[PDB]
Amino acid sequence: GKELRQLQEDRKNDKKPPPYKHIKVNRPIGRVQIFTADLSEIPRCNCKATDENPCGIDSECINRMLLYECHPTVCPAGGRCQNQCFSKRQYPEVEIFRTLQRGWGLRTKTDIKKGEFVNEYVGELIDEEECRARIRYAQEHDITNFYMLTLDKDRIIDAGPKGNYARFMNHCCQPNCEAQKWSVNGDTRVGLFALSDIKAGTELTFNYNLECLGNGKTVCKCGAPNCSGFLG
Ligand SMILES: C[S@@+](CC[C@H](N)C(=O)[O-])C[C@H]1O[C@@H](n2cnc3c(N)ncnc32)[C@H](O)[C@@H]1O
Ligand SMILES: [Zn+2]
Ligand SMILES: [Zn+2]
Ligand SMILES: [Zn+2]
Repeated sequence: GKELRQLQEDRKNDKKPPPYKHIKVNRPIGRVQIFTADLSEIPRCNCKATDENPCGIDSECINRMLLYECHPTVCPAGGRCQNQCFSKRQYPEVEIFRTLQRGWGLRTKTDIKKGEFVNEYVGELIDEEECRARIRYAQEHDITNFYMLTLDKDRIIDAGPKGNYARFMNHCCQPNCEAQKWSVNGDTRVGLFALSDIKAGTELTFNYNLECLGNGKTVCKCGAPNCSGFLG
């Protein structure tokens, strides 16, 4: 391939990735609503303050089991609650690096335990009409990098213009992280969680599950033995 010879030159030249606005929390756009519930619609888990790790990765916690974050004024474990990861934004340390075939990627600077919260997939929250427009734009300009992930009907996260490090995590068919929809303070959020123990220096990947909007035709370069050929 003469395509490859090109990408070898490229990997040496581009020193920084294209710029984006680094945000902490989803930012709705146009008509897009964000929902809330009364505290009464937030479940109280089975954990106790006296437990060893109340609401932790390895506890019996029904909230964590059913992908509900605890509310700190509702959880019986109180401030000892280890199930407030989205709200608190404590992420493992990570850094951007340049791959050969998959643009910029993300690698951890620390060890990560199986089940650990790694990041939230954060961006602009846009509708289908704004999503179609941005994908049309990118097609007309030979752009193949998409950052769009559906939260629910007519609410799409675009980590492209605005987002956090999660936007640099490539698809793999043999991934070490997984995307999950959690209920947080009465609305949905997308979290990334380690499938296994990950060593410092390793790239962080997830199965896009064909949810990366615009990548429907894209050939997978993950290089795994069981590669599907596609971003799913
Ligand atoms: C959320 S971005 C990930 C970061 C991106 N690599 C960058 O340089 O900003 C997703 C895009 O990365 C590329 N990509 C990610 N995983 C890939 C894979 N396994 N094979 C091919 N391209 C991939 C595609 O262009 C896709 O639209
Ligand atoms: Zn609990
Ligand atoms: Zn709790
Ligand atoms: Zn693959």
